[PDB]
Amino acid sequence: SKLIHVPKEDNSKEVTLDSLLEEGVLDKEIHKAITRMEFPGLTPVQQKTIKPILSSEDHDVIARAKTGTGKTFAFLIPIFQHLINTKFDSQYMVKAVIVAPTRDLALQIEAEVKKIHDMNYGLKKYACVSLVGGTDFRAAMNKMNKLRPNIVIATPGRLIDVLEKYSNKFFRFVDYKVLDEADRLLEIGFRDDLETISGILNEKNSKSADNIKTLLFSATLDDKVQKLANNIMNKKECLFLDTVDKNEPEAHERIDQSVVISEKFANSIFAAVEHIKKQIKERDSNYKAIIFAPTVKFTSFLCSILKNEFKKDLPILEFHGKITQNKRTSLVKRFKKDESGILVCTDVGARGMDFPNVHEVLQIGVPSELANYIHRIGRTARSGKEGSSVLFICKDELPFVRELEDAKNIVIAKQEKYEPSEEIKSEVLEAVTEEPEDISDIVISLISSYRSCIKEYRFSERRILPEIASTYGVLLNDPQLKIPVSRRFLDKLGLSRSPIGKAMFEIR
RNA sequence: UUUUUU
Ligand SMILES: Nc1ncnc2c1ncn2[C@@H]1O[C@H](COP(=O)(O)OP(=O)(O)NP(=O)(O)O)[C@@H](O)[C@H]1O
Ligand SMILES: [Mg+2]
Repeated sequence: SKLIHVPKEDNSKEVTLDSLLEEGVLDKEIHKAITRMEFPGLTPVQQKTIKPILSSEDHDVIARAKTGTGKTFAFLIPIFQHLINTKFDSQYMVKAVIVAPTRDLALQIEAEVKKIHDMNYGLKKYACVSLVGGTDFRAAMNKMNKLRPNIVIATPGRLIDVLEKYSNKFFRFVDYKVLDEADRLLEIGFRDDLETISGILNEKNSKSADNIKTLLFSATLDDKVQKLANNIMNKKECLFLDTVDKNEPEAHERIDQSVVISEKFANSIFAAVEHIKKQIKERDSNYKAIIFAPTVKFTSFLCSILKNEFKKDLPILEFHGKITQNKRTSLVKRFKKDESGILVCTDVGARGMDFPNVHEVLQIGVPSELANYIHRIGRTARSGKEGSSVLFICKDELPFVRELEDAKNIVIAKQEKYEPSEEIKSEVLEAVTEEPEDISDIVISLISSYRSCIKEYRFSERRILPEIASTYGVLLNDPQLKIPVSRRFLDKLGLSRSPIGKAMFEIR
């Protein structure tokens, strides 16, 4: 194929809903829906993508725009227009398939489609069904059958599951497929799923294998992502529509970034607590924050510490892949509505989730991938609002911060050191009710986590892994102590002849 | 180890 760049222009003539209506691009019914939301105007990415997506040209579209700047409606608006344009054809059939990397993000995109319905009841005829894991499969299919949706929103696993059994019934007339958070959906462990999805939709399509037009959206995207998307893009040319300069960092400039550097990984726990205590005092409990952690087990632990310190001041919500899907959904609903509170999560909540008026994003440790730094802090400072972020790390994670500068051109101006008082250590540790076995599970999860990103973030394995393991002794308040392990376990990790493993583990 | 059908 061939890539057509369309970079960020200086004084490009503003595009509005009114202008698009008069031009023939938008029908009155979708113009009225969006107009009724009382937005000041269309965001830059919306201004840039709406007509090119709807255009009669035979192209795929790639779009980059910063966090919180309205990518969702950037694709929903033209999708609706396409359904109106073709209202008399295959009306009981799926014409647009939107795919997301998490269930909660798919369900949020569905809720945004519902907001379009709620603003113009005349658009309800273009029905929508979400197909995501952790929901009753049969009930969703009853919904497919009852509503005969034109729009499907899905996570990959559940979509493949459905496609293998019912692609002929609902999916032989798909015109558009959208990968939101496209870069994530083309990493290893999603790429093969997307290629299966793409191959099934293409083989089943009633006009041809190259009918489907593909749209990719992310805050983090380059030309290299078009290469990764090669087996799933049908068209002869690809528009790259960019609202961010070539060199400009992908992080949203309105975010006030800082990093707090400790000598030990565990000390980031105490720094975080002192930070939150201070923000609750200074803001008189009017504090809405999200705090990210590396693993499910440490997220749970972190939540217990924060409930013991702060449950009296603020609700504390625990959000990760092992929370049941019903509770994930209810807590997302609550946290979107609430004025204050602390959401404690893994990267399940790093991308896409739109929680209005979060004041701060806090990170304890590193994200699951470089890019997810940009997405994490992007949970704040959304839709014109302000926001700040704090990264709590230890000295041995500093090469992560240098990689942000080298790879993504992100330079964090505010940087300071931290050392915990014995008073804060005692306060936090004495209310830890986890058993030694539990602390071991927790720290072990962090070792596996850090080990998997050593190369990506240029860590010194010899320094970072022993530091992470020594968390165990910090938390049991004896820092001579090593994690008690068996020989057959240490052989499984491949460290039985390593000095690095000798410094982390005791063979009890 | 983060997500992602069952
Ligand atoms: N034209 C607009 N004017 C003002 N607000 C808008 C507009 N379009 C969308 N929004 C709001 O902006 C918020 C963020 O939109 P969203 O589509 O989630 O951003 P995004 O670019 O997908 N962010 P991310 O997924 O984190 O990269 C939502 O609460 C929308 O209601
Ligand atoms: Mg988004």
